[PDB]
Amino acid sequence: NLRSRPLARKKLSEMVEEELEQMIRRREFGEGEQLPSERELMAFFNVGRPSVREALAALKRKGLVQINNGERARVSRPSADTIIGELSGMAKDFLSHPGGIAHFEQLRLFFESSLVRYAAEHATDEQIDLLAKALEINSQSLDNNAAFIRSDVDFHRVLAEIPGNPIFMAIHVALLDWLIAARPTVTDQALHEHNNVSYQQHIAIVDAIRRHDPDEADRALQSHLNSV
Amino acid sequence: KKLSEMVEEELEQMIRRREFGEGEQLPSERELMAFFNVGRPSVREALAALKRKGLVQINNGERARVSRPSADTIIGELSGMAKDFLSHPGGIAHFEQLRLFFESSLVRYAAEHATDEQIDLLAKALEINSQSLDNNAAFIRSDVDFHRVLAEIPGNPIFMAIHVALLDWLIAARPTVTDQALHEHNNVSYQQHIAIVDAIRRHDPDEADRALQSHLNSV
DNA sequence: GGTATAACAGGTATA
DNA sequence: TATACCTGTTATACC
Repeated sequence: NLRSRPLARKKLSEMVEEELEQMIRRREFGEGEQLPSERELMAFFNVGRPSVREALAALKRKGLVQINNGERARVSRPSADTIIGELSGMAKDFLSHPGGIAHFEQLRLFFESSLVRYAAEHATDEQIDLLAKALEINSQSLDNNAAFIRSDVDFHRVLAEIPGNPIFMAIHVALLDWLIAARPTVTDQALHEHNNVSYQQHIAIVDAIRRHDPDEADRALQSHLNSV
Repeated sequence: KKLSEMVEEELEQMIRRREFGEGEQLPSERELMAFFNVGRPSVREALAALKRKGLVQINNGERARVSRPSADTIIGELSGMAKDFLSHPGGIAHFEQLRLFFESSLVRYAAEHATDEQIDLLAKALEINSQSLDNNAAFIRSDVDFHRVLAEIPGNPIFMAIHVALLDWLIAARPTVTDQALHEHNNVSYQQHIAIVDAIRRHDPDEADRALQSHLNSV
């Protein structure tokens, strides 16, 4: 450890991991694979090989580096996706106990209402083409299977991408994944009429956005979320 | 892929299914490894990940246990997230903007189902909120209590958790606080809350949203 | 004596 | 072709 300090009983792995943390915080490395390999650091610190592996693995969990296969660690910063990855541990309890299912629906409804209100209020002359091509590519009836579902979720994503906030897209993807993960026994009984109703509601929504009237858009969105 | 994450999620869902309660009820990890056809460092990495999460307790050579409280992981995630500040100077305001997208989803709900049982509660809350006198201690406590009783109107435990999380996040983020400017800030805040509760009584969510937007713009 | 923690080499998919 | 991930082995201090 370049300082002659064993620290065996007090877990010497903490010493090397905090030394690596300090060396990274000292702005002595770049943003990629500037850090050496495992054997180089092992020989430089006169320690074991599995210790450095555990250190890096713990560091990745803490959200500091990233490794894939046959490449050194790439130092980065913990973004919004890292927080969502570290979370979701208690999400199973919510779907386990009877409640919470309506709470997630209410949260999603509030989020979508807020974002559609912001989009209708800050409606520029360029984002109209995005929603136009979205409703155009989601207008034809060619595949009544899962293609319409992915088209609808892509339309929702491009609608949520209007503000331009990295945390917004992250939480949107997280909520959509947590919602589609709790859809058991999906059957194709009345999904075609559901697709037609969704198309009509999207047409009404874009018409209300063009006319600058969030009331009708909010009513159509509430009706769509109540019809499920 | 990586075996580690597989057995990690397996033991996570096992401890979530309430298969083992308090104490050292887990079997020997050697025969677990022999049955799962995994490696020794994988189990050590899984235990280290669980210790970093804050669910098990390993000191010397004893076995792991369960952890019912969840306050350690909260401050852990707080310290881990409150770091991305020097990268984006104004992007933090985006996070503040997120708070907007939350509060605008609250003042427009009082006119939905609140009839009289919540009106008395918010009135008796704002009574003490206005009776408060201290600028740094009483006014901040009154403001957070008003925000809590506002978030508790729909009756949702997730909303309260999100609100307190945003509160502690902004508290850890903002490093400098004022006293003279905060006085007029909370003054205008409760002056606008008066109009907010007036519009709530009159069943007009537009005026409440406008007052909230003006309060957020006043900073 | 059981416990975790320590060290080493060897075979193989992959960029 | 060079890389790291996974699997093989044994030695040692403490309760």
